[PDB]
Amino acid sequence: KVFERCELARTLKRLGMDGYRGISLANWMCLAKWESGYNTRATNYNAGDRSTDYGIFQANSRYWCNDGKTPGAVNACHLSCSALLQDNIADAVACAKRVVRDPQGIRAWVAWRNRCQNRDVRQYVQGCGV
Repeated sequence: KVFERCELARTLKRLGMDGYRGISLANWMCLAKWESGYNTRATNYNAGDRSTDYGIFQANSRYWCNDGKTPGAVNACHLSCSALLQDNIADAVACAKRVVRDPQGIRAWVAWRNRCQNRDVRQYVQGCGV
């Protein structure tokens, strides 16, 4: 499923992402936009290390979910990577919450540093009623 901007913003708020571990909703919106373009079925193969990024938040199969074909991988979210490809993003959200519980926080995603950090991210939630 490809979420519309405000539709996603309201969903994330309902799932308790606003201010989770100090991360504003606008930051989560900016992260999802640059990771998958709000596409829940987004998958990305990283030929260099044999891992694949799954879902709206592009969780890497080497650390977050299990796809069985990634060498020396862990499954910190304790989920099959298939779970991160559902139209329902509850699991993808629980896993993203898990990621930011580590010291790096929102920085765990390099895309966030490049496209969101130190920027005016208000535009992502403006007019959504969140």
